[PDB]
Amino acid sequence: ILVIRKGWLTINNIGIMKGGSKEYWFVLTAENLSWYKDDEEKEKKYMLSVDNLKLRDVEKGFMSSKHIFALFNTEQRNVYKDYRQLELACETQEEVDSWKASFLRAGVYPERV
Amino acid sequence: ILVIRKGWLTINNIGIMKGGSKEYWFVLTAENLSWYKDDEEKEKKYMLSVDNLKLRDVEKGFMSSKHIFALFNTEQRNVYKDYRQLELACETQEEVDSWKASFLRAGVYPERV
Amino acid sequence: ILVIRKGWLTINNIGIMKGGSKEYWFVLTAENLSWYKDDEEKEKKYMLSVDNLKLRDVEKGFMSSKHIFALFNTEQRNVYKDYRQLELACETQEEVDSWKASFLRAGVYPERV
Amino acid sequence: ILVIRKGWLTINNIGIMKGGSKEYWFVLTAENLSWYKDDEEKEKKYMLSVDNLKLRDVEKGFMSSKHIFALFNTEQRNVYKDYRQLELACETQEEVDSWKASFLRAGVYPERV
Amino acid sequence: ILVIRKGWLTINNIGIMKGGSKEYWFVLTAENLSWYKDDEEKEKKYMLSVDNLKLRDVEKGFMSSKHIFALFNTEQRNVYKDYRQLELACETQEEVDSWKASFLRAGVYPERV
Amino acid sequence: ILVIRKGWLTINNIGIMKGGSKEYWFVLTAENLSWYKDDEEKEKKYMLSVDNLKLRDVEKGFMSSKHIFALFNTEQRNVYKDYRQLELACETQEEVDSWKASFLRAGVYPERV
Amino acid sequence: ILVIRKGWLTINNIGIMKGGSKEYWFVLTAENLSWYKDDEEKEKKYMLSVDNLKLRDVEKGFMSSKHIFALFNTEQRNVYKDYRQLELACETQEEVDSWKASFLRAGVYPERV
Amino acid sequence: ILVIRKGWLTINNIGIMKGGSKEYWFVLTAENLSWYKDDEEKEKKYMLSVDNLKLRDVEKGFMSSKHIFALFNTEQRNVYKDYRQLELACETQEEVDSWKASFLRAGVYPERV
Amino acid sequence: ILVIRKGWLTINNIGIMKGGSKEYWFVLTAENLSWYKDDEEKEKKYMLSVDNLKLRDVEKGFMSSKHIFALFNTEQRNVYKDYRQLELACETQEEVDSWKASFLRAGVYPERV
Amino acid sequence: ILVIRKGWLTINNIGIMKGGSKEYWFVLTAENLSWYKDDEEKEKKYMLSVDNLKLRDVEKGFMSSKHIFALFNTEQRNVYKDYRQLELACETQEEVDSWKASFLRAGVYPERV
Amino acid sequence: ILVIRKGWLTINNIGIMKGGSKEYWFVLTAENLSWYKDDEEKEKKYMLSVDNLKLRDVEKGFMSSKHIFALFNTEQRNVYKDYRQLELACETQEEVDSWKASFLRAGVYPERV
Amino acid sequence: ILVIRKGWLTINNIGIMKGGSKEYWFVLTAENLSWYKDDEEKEKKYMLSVDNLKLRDVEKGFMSSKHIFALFNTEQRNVYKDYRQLELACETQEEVDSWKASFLRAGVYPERV
Amino acid sequence: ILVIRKGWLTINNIGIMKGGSKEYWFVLTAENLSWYKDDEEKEKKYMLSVDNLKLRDVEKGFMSSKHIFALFNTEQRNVYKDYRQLELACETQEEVDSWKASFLRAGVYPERV
Amino acid sequence: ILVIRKGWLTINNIGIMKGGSKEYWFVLTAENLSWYKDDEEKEKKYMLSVDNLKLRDVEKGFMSSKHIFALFNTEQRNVYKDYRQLELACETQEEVDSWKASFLRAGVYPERV
Amino acid sequence: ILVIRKGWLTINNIGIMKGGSKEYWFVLTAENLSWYKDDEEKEKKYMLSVDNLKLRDVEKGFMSSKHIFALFNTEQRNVYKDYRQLELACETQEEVDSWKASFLRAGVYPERV
Amino acid sequence: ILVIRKGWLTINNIGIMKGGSKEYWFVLTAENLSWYKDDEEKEKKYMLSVDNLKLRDVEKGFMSSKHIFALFNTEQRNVYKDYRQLELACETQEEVDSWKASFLRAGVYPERV
Repeated sequence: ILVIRKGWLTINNIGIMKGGSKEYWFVLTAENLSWYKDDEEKEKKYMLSVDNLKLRDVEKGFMSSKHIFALFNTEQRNVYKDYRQLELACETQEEVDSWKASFLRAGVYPERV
Repeated sequence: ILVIRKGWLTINNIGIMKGGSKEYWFVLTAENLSWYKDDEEKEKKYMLSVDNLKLRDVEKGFMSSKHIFALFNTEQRNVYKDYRQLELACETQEEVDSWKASFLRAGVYPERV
Repeated sequence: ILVIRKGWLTINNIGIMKGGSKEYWFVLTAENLSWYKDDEEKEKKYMLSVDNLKLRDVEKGFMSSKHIFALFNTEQRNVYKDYRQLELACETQEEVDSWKASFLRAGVYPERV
Repeated sequence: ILVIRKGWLTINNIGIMKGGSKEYWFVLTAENLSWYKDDEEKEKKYMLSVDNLKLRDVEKGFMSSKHIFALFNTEQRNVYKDYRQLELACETQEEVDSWKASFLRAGVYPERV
Repeated sequence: ILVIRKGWLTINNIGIMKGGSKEYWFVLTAENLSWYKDDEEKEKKYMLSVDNLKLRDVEKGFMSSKHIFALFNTEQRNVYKDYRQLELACETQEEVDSWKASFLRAGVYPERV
Repeated sequence: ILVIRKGWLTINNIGIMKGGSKEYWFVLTAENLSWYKDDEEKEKKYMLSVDNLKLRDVEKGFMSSKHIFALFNTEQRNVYKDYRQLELACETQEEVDSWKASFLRAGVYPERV
Repeated sequence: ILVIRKGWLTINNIGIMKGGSKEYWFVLTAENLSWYKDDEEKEKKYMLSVDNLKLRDVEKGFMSSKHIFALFNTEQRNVYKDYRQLELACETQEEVDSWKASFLRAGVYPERV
Repeated sequence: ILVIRKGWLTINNIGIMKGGSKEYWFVLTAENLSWYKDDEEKEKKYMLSVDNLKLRDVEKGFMSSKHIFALFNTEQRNVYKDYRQLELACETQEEVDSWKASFLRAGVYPERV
Repeated sequence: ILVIRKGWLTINNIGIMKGGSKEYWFVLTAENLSWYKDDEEKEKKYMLSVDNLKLRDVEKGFMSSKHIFALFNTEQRNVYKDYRQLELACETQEEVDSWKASFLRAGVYPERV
Repeated sequence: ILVIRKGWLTINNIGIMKGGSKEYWFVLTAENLSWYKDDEEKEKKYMLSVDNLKLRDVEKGFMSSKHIFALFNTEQRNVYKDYRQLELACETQEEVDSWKASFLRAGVYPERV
Repeated sequence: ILVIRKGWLTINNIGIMKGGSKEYWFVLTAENLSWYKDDEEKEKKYMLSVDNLKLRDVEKGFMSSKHIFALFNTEQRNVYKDYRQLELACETQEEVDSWKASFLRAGVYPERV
Repeated sequence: ILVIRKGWLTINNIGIMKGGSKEYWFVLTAENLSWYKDDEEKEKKYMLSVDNLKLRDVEKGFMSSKHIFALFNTEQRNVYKDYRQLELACETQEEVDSWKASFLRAGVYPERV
Repeated sequence: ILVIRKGWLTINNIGIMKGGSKEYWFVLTAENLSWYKDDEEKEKKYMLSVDNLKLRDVEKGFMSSKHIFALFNTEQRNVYKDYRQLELACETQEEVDSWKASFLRAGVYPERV
Repeated sequence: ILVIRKGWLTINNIGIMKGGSKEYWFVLTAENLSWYKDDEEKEKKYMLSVDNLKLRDVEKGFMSSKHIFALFNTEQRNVYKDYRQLELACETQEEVDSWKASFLRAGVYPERV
Repeated sequence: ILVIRKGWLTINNIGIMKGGSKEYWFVLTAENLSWYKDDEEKEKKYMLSVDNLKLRDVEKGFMSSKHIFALFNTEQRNVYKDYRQLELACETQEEVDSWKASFLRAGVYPERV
Repeated sequence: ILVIRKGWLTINNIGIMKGGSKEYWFVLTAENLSWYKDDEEKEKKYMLSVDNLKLRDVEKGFMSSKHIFALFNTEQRNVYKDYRQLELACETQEEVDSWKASFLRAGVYPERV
């Protein structure tokens, strides 16, 4: 497999008193987006397929620094587990645009309609 | 007693510098909703009666992941202690709908009017 | 690790030589689905890995009031023992619907009916 | 001095990376409102005079549980140090009304105009 | 554990053989209601468990300016000693009303008058 | 170099699961704004030039205590690294006005247009 | 403990027998106001407690461009040594105004002119 | 310390005597830009400090489909070895654009073309 | 909570109608003694509370090489189901002796033979 | 803060008009010595500060089997109320001796007999 | 039951990476020695009978401050669980002698032979 | 593989400012002794072969509670890595004897000579 | 009072699960030795008189770095509270000799006999 | 993770077509052995996994003063590239001996010569 | 400078309530032994000259795992600051011998006499 | 950071034009030696870096009872101002000797007399 990008991304919507909102190490390929506990890639948390994934800018509206985008399955109501979208937060819009650009190489395109 | 459901739920409106917003282990029966410190059910925090309880979706409006619903007493201004409603937060709307469905089995129905 | 839900379910496809469809106490986590004789959890009949499990709606089933669904391993014939699929029943449809939302959370998705 | 009330109250607007938003033990008399680190009243943080103090409900608007009121000096732009108002947070509106009522006994009345 | 409130209250129903109605210093927590001779807390007259206590409005009472309310154990004759109910008085109605909100917080609810 | 001002300021938009929103010790001169880990000025985090910097009040709108202003480069889309503006938070508006005034001495003027 | 501000100020009322008005390096905290010969802080001329200090606008002063203000102990004749009040000057009015906001923060309020 | 990004890039200006332009695996942090023979990171060809580096658009370059950009030390002739500038290429423009946003984050800004 | 020991033991007194004496996988904690069909722990035959259990040496037993000991509830007839005592066997005496030391640790003491 | 000891002691010098010498439940800390009617601690007769207290052996006392010792304030006439010294008795000498070691720990030293 | 003594004591020989060497709240009566997590006596850790208990000074030899004594069963090799003796540590020899004296009242006498 | 024993054991001689002296979950078979981070056996720290292993009681001499034994290779100076022996600590001698007994079943015998 | 010395010293024999072995800020004068929580001397822990104090080297024998000396009262068995000696630990013998020398100036001389 | 040692070693068996035996900068951890051109670590020639590596004394070697040893994979022909074994040399025997102790620590044991 | 060795070593005799016994990153050359906070060598704690240094095995006698050696100045009573020797602890004797060997290359020889 | 010692010392070589030898209050840390007019620390005469300082015994000095020593910068003419060396005096030799041990601790070593 060819790696399109590896980097840190905060998972914004899968956090509470269980697993608090954390930052994971993501590895994007043309076929999957996996995340690990750290860049040593010793503990893998999940491997999501890029099939039917689109990208959308989340409700960044709340006056906070975090810049959010979200991946979703156009052929399903839930992207993974019982989540509608996988929200991914970054520190800047530049970083978000940067990642958006990498996703195009994986076949993950901006919201269809 | 027959248990309708046991699971974790975050108490959203009973938290501050005293007891911080925590997640408790809830046990729902046809007659009560009790919560414990953990699933070992060794330390019981409270036992609330299902009498006159209705269910309502809380001000989820704040751009956050938490999905909230709330239980209330239709024959009283306060559900327990000095709280108007008992706010219960979940990670997804699916989880909230899931719990809403269990409550119907306890006689706790969506907001009357 | 975290328990997703505990609740009673009827196993609809237990052999004649074991009473037939009986109600058992289920415990679901992100890794396994275990069932006990009761909520005291002194006797665990089985613990099935959440791995490769998918979920399907069982064509009505017996001539009863039960609403059925079933678990099946996407990669093999039997799901556990010599069973093909584990048939679960609920006296109500919304009960089946709340459990379907919980399985999603453990990663057990529908389809492949 | 006669004590009108002693209890815990969260100081909402005097917190950051210095002193984080904390809960202090307040002692209200007819002439002052002092706060300590704890109910042992060993470490006194401040003693504010009730002279020219009025009371007002703070921007509780943010979808959170905290219920806030605030004290201010009608003959000055700053109540203490460089703060416009002293924001005091509680867990319920009942608790806030409860404290509002105690303040009337100290000569601290609801916002004049 | 956490102290809900400390403040003076008049015990309206103390026997002739103890001065009659005297003012005592109360300390309320989620577990007990204790009263001292004064705010130095050197002499505690009593500590009553918050268990099974409910609250009722006392039919005006004596021919005075006092506003009365009383505590009574829902499950027994006497509330403490040989008392039936503990009569508490305040020179103002709002004073009684602020204390009623504090008792709710300890779980002492009204009715059963 | 002549120091115009030294003091603590919270960096509001450069924080996440990496470096959490922190408070640093800032040293402003007529030519630069540097920040250190602490007032001992042993660990320097950065040195920003005052060239082409303007000042603007950030989206303080979110009902919180923090009062924010932000510095930006009028001849560039990014002030430093990949940040549009450097958000600096204070406890009061007085503190913000206080710092605004110091910036004028450095040639950092309120938003041009 | 926390340093509120460090910056140069001119002491306007230093005796003829000490050069006259000289600029010194000030360090303000919530407890003291100290002044050094320079920003290296090798020689501290004095450390004045923030206790009982108040602030007044000095009637223009000398026939210069300096904007003056002064510190005085509300409870005594001299503020330090044999001084009555400590006269501080700034070449600009806004400079005096930023420092006035910092003193407020240490609790040094105006009036008593 | 924190890894900003890992991804393949083509070094466009490698000498004839080393295969010519080859693709290498880059790792960027706030301090260095390192390149390996591949993503297993067993052989690091070089580690270049982010210090004094700036970024320029390379005048199209060869007669190919590659989009080029280059790194150069603002304070010296060679960027590494005897190179002047390190030419990096991407088959797409948006690929170059995502990497430019990542370099900004490490402090490598454009211009000086 | 803490697991004291996991190891195989033969239950010597299982009824003819269940194969007879079979080896099961035991898990001992300070609260319970559970036995599974094997070390994968998919099927728990039983979980017996450590409460009131004592330990006795079983008068040799069958005409075999097994060394037997048994658990019995000091306060009742049956130890579990309709059993009186749970007979455990080991092919060696030291094996029985190591297990006796582990039970002591869970509080199961000898005597009452 | 830390409780040094809790145990019954007989107050030997209680006035005729209070039953005479009665046994009370004592609680000693490094700051106070409190006595209750019993170990439930519902009624505290008194709380005496450990300040300036010293300890003396009481000249045998009454014609009984009690071993007496007493507490007295080194700086005043009465130790509490109108008492001079608080006489404490134990049926055994070693009982008095264990309590003397506990008082030392709270700083109440012997002598001044 | 009559309480001989309540106080804090460190359990010296039941600690490791499981439960670290802790200090518990002990309650000694003529028939048992129980210990709790704290002086609120809400969580009881154990209740040991005083039957056949003797007392002995442990290997205090190690140059440390802790002063140790130990209780043991003369009619058994183990006092509780799999422990030979229950080691109890104190801060001073005085404290140890103090507790030794209390034990005599419980029938726990110094080592027999 | 047949498991002889699973349980917790403290590794006494492989700890310092790197990995502090920890407790691991050990699994002993007839051919190996492996240890994991916990009883979930998800993270395996090491797998040691039982070949040429003998057992010896370590320098328990230091007046501490820990009871130590150690495994060693008779055909080598080092048992694993650069360690002479693998020291394993327990809470009691009973626990140590208990484990010694299990080791005999693995072919690990008491020190040869 | 004239201060002979101020510095940090570890109290070696007054520590356990209550107050752990801590380091305090000591102030020695010709008449007392006081210690505070820190060098700000805001929280005073104790003030010991130098009357009848001698100095002795404690059981430094235990192979540790700490160098210990101890103060004692020659006219008493206990120096303060229920402690025989006040053990003070230092990092080097030089530091201990250094402090010994300062004590001579306070009238605290090496062990008499 | 933890670095075991960093130091120069001569690779004795580098091909003629690479200068021959050259000295390289080694970094050993419990997982890999990496070598750089120098101690600045800008160019890593290789990173070899500690897996399956063993160590042997190389039969003197060349007619020089070098003391040689070599690393070889117990489970394969080549250790890295087309090498069979990695020959390492030191000008002194004790130098080889210190490195052998470090490899043991990473688990590289001798023999299989 | 040529580096003889870099690695971690615990400083055993410079630790207390100030800087606790820590592990530092040491860099040994033919002329100095420096230590840093970590292997990034960003924060240097000290640089000691190898002049007149000898090596000696410290009082390892205390039954602990740590293996200690110590460096000292033969022409002085103190090696650095007020320390007689610089104690360096390791996990094994092998590690200590390993480091001893490296020191010989620096001119640091075993204790002279 | 940590204060090594605070104590009075006489500066023996202060010029005639400043009273001559006066006693000042010294504060020594591992970085600086500061002296104040007194122990209130309101006026710091100077703060000298511990850098390059060494210590020498001053050839008796004046015809007095003072024991002198002096600080001098090994790398320059003056130690502070136009002084060459800072002469410090003590009325006793042991006083000088205790201070010499403290300076060592800050790294100020003797010799170069």
